[PDB]
Amino acid sequence: MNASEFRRRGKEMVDYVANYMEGIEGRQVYPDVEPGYLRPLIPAAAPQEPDTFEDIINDVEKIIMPGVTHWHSPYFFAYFPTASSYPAMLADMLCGAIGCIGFSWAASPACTELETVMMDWLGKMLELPKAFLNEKAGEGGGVIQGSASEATLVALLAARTKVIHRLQAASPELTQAAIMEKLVAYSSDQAHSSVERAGLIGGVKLKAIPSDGNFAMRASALQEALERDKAAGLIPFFMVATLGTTTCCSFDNLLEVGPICNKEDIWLHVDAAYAGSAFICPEFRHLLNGVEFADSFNFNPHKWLLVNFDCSAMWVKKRTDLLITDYQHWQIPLGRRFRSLKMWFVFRMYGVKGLQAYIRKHVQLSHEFESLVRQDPRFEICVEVILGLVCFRLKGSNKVNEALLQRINSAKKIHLVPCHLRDKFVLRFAICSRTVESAHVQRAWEHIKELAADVLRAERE
Amino acid sequence: MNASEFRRRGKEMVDYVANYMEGIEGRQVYPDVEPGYLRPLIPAAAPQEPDTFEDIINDVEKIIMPGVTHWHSPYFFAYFPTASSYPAMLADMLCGAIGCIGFSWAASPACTELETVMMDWLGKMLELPKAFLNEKAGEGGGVIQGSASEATLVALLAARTKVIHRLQAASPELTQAAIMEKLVAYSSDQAHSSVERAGLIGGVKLKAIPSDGNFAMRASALQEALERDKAAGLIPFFMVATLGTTTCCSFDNLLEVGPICNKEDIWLHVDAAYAGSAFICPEFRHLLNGVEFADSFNFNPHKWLLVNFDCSAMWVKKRTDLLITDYQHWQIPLGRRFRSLKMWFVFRMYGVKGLQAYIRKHVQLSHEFESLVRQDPRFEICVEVILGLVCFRLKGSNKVNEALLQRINSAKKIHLVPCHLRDKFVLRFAICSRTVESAHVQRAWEHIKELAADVLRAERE
Repeated sequence: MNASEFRRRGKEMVDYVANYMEGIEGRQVYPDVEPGYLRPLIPAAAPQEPDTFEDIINDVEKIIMPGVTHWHSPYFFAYFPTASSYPAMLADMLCGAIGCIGFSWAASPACTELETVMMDWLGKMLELPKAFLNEKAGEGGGVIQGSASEATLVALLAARTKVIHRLQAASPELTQAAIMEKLVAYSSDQAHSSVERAGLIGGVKLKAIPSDGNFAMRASALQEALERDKAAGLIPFFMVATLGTTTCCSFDNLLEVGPICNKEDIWLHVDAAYAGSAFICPEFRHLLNGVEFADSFNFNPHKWLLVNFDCSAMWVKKRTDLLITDYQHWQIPLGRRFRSLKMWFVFRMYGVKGLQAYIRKHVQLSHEFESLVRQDPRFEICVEVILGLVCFRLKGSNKVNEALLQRINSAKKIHLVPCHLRDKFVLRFAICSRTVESAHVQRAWEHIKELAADVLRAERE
Repeated sequence: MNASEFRRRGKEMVDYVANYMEGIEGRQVYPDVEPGYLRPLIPAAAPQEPDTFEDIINDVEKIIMPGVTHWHSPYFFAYFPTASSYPAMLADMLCGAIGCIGFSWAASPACTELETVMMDWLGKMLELPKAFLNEKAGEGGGVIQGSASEATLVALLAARTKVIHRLQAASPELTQAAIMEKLVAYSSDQAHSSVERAGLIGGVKLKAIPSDGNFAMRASALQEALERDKAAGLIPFFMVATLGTTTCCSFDNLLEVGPICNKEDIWLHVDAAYAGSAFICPEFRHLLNGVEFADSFNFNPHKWLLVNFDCSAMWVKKRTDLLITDYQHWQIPLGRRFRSLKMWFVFRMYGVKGLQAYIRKHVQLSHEFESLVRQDPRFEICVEVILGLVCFRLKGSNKVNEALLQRINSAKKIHLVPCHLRDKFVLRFAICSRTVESAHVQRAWEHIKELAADVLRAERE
């Protein structure tokens, strides 16, 4: 294809994308296909001659869309939001056009320089401690990572390298592997699976800190674990504290665990992948208090700040531990896209106030769902509602709640996922779509309430 | 922004992208900016009120473009090609629209199922051994990785887990760390830096195998290293054999090293990030002979098969070592985009024959540059020209060749990068742009020849 044909087909794709978004409420949010549906519908080999664009777009509607889970339908209330905004789509078109691979500054200066400035923009929007910002010859700085999972791995590997070098300086009689079998990392029992995967990749032990009644990491539980593991010969070196847990959107107490990690020389990484976007709002900034004690901080613009995946924002206090010219030792890959264009377009076309209004609308809708649940004494709220997540369940057995979830997700009118809080099976209601409104939340609750009546009926009859 | 405004701005962006591509030969390929140019030109904080799309696109032209290295200019002859095709751009627009995060099959079935079929399409285009393909209940299969660097790390981690489990089964008295200090991985002395980074992340030793006069790994050098390291107590467990080295596009001898790795129970990973795309052409498929001995194989569609970054294709013979429903234990992150749409659009809109013509044109242009160099006895060809890379230098000192490279890259009419072959400073000429023609290569050589006269003059005067 040459540029003249792209002028035609590109504008046709723009109209197709806009049509899909405008009619997305007519789509069944979760598909009815079963695993392996697609292979019989597609030829077994690539075509030798080109297919037409009309043939391909027809296939998108006829065989791809039936197997799509529509994350951006207003009736998608599963996991956490993923970002979809037209400013980011426009920047992504330019990103593929410039098409640079910014593994070095010389590979494309603007790709690296815009990223450094955008991470300062975002750090200032979150009122991060100045030690995390790159402006004005600070030793800290920020980088875009592909994902919060990758950011947690990068922080673990940096912590691993630092503790090995420290221990080998103290006792030069020590091999790297001899230190390896002693290292232990920590996280909450509510931590995302990315922490376990990072520990497995890094080759170190990982232990969960028991959370309190609010499912938060506290100083008392951390001190109890440290007392045990240090007496056993383990060397704590890395901690993932979570702000906005994937299970119930709980918050580890950084004001308590931060000072302890500093005193113990434990690298403190803060995982705020979802909740971090809300900290641009002054009424939620208190949830980030204690980040001044952290060695690294991370959240995902590509969940809930409208910067299409991939875009994970990671700050560190000392870049040496990982002017910014190179981004090589900051990430796991060497190559990277011009992803800072997406942040630049989104921040500029929405403004800080536009992003704040987006966050506040979602949190308002979350409290609207909470209000409806709190009006039905057959249900209970399991964790305090703070952001765009509500954890709820039918009072009674785990089975009756499992039955409710299966009934909901099988109806495929809305989509939810559950979690386990201790031994308790719990349903999650997450505000996700950019275009969700009060009417959608009210309809979803009516659906949930009707299926609960069926399921409660079936447990006595 | 709502969809109606995206209908306008999206088509405006289509025209901007098409205008940039059509006039790209009027751009200076490498920028004149210096590190840190951008911060003074951009405000220090994000705007509170939205900026206009007109203001942003004006800034793209005025402050972003001056700091862009134009990888898709026909005069970009540096590193290796990176992919830019309009079919991939169209699919990427749809990918951001569907906006699924396919960490599981249920997260969006089509995102996982199309990927499995496209990796079979591509595996069949390369005439890969059937053990690598997923179709027909085979134990092997393919996955898209973010980069060849990530693919090499994934293979190393899989090899690490397998050898630990094997050694602990043989001697249950062994800790993981006790095995760690003995493990050693191997690669050519021409290997990409991704191998060293993978060994550092994985916590294992890495040793380079000396290459022969053609800069290829051979059985004799590998057997000599194994004899030494096994006697020293090291346990070989992982090997990266390279087809199309980053330095000089040389090829490790898989027919020799493959059987050795199998006999030694060394996981054989084949890194063919650049050269792999040419193996869809029957006249180059012989360069892949011996891949039947490999445990994993990887190449980048996002270098030289027109699938815009990111798209790295990795096959394994046993998926257990990492029907396909989940792609979690295949990669380093958990989340992923609908990147298989790009392969589907490119393969269908070009056809196998269109992609073959693309490869063959680039290789023809490479031989055209080689022909010009071979007509000037002041120069020498350092390595056999096989694909889209030519390694050449002025006969004489390393200094005179360093001076030639500085003179070229400072003129900023074309862009080249060098390499070191043993103690020899060598210039690289890589065919990169989708739209490069014979006239561009002929102009570049005339430029190189003129600057060589200046530099040779300056070494005697």
